[PDB]
Amino acid sequence: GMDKQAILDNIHQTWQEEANAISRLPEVTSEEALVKTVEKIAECTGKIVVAGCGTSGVAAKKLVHSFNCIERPAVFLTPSDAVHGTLGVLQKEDILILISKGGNTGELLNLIPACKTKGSTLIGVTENPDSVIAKEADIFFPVSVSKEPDPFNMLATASTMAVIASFDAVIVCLMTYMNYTKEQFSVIHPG
Amino acid sequence: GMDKQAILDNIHQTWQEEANAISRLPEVTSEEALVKTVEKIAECTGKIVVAGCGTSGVAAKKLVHSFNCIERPAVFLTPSDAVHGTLGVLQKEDILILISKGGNTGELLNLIPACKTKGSTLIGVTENPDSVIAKEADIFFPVSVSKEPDPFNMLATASTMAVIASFDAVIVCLMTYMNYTKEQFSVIHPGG
Amino acid sequence: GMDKQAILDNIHQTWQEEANAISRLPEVTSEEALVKTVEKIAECTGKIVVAGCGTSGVAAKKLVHSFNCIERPAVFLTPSDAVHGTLGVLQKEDILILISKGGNTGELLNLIPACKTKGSTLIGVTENPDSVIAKEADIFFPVSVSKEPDPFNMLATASTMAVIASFDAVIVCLMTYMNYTKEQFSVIHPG
Amino acid sequence: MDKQAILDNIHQTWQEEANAISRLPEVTSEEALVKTVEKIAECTGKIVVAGCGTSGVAAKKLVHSFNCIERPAVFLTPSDAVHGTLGVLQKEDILILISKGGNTGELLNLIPACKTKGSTLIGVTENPDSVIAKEADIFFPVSVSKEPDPFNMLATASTMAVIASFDAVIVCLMTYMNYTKEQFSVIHPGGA
Repeated sequence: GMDKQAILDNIHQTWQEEANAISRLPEVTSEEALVKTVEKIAECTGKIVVAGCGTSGVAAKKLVHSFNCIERPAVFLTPSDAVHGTLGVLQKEDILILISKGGNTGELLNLIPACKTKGSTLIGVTENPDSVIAKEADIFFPVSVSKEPDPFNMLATASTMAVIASFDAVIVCLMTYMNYTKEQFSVIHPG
Repeated sequence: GMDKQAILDNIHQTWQEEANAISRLPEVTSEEALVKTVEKIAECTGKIVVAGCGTSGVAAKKLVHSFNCIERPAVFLTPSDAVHGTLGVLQKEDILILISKGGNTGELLNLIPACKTKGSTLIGVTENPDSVIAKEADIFFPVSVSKEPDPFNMLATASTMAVIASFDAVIVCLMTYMNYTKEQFSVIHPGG
Repeated sequence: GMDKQAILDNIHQTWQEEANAISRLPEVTSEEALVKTVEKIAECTGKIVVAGCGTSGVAAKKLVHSFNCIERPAVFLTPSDAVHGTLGVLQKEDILILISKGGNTGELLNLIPACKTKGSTLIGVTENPDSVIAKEADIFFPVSVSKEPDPFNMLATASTMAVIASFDAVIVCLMTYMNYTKEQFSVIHPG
Repeated sequence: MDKQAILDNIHQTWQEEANAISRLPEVTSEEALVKTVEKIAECTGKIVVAGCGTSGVAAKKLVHSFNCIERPAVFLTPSDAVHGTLGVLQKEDILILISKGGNTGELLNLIPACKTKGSTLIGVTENPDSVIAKEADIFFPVSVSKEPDPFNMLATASTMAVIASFDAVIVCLMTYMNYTKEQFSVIHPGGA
């Protein structure tokens, strides 16, 4: 079993590796993609539609929340509903963001034909430049981590955190870019 | 603690009461509101934002699903997130639909000032014409039921079906109004 | 185009068909399945896990909501997350309810192996007795509709209502079966 | 803004977020970290997590990851909770409330039901004098000293600090409970 010191040591390692993942973001992201993503979102006259499965889905919901907080309308597209009609939420003026670590997640690949038919901008958020999501995207948004803290290297905790951080930076940058105001914030944050 | 026939008799009563609730819709809804709702949604160049609490929130999700299915973009607005920033999803060209049986649900009333500031069209779905939602709505969409099948008269099962059915009709009508095609349906229903 | 009376007639026909679908529930459902479901849920010491796609997913959320309202803990299992880890919510003492009209929805068939490994009770809510969901279910819960109100016979509006109505009756019956009180309701309905 | 101004803004945000996670040992409680691991390992019910807005997304992250390690978990939506969904919470469960300031009204409304039901309350907040911190069975402190947004309002670093805190708890649980690849494989079959 695990005593107090073993628990805390284990915990300290997970934190070190998660901080490392974020601090290393310039080494795993694309400067061009970061700039193009900021400009494209600032200029968007529609909404941001974000899809992901499991932990990528949670990251997706984080993007959706924070984009709405800065007056960039955004919605979560649930893949199991998307292919049964909720793809109707996606429109021509929108930006579809697909979050998949490996870039070949079947549930998201099923959404690409509709995106192409509708004319939406596709932003592929993945570690794999050879994946369908990276290749089909209008903006390939590379993001990855060199080390995952879980004993199997299967939970994708640092990966998830790296995606959230990437978009946190985009969203914080947009507040300056679009001259976002406290007045606008108060309208949508009354409590 | 109750026999087969007691279970079946209890069940049949609920279905009869729910069937009655749906069949009475022409009596509890407004003809003007039905037509104005069809027209306004058909003409909408933005999206449909729907909010509700508890069972009303499940009704809202049904509207959201079915509107998207007919190429009327729609999103559910979670009241506990809405007032903490997700109200940014609501824009001028949108239609905000608030579903509240009583019409004074505080969690939804908190969304009205932002709706008014943004200039969105407000559809108020409620039984109470004297409610804040009814009074503040651009389209007051009355819907009600005369008997809930549960023993407390509190579960709101019939009320919810009446709301869902009300919009199922609007949505089915929209498919003919807008000349919605099987080609459009196939793009957004490719399957797994 | 369509004038006012054309709009009203179209609307009226949809309600006539939906009400008929509900009134016909005794002839499209199984008396043995209805009784077995009430009894199994009343005896459940775990929670109810309900999954569905698109319109069937909204029906699933209605069940989840109304079960919780009568002190039957329930959770919605999103199929696009389920196969990426959220099947961990499902345990031995639980009841899994799969809602699928045709009963062969791939996103749900992918959840059956885990249900079998886990030892949970499976309730299959479908119109097709020859479907995988029907055949694999511990309780096959037939439900169907003869006529759908939409012009394509593809929206499944009446089918969704029939499914919701079926469980509303199960839930209402459970209030009496289990001697549910307004005191218990008041605790979980302070709003 | 030119290319370099964008990149400088972005890099500053990542620096502050990395710092927020690196400082977790100073802003968390060792006693709470250990008690939370032990309590969750011992839990025979499920983990119910509630939050509003960004705290809600953090709650959903906890819920996903707990499920991934065979610790059943469910998100409790505050606008549904007080309208019947509080019935999901049972005596053998652990309620986790995530609120930065610790006084979010939507969550405070959930505490009386938690006390009546006898569940374990974990209060995740920066504020030790808040209701959530004072009412909790385990007060789980988490805070950040620098928020990267120009208004000090988006709570991006705060959210990340909360997620990272429970990521560590969860990763620690895999070893603590002897979680296997075989268990992982059952609940991660994929979409194919």
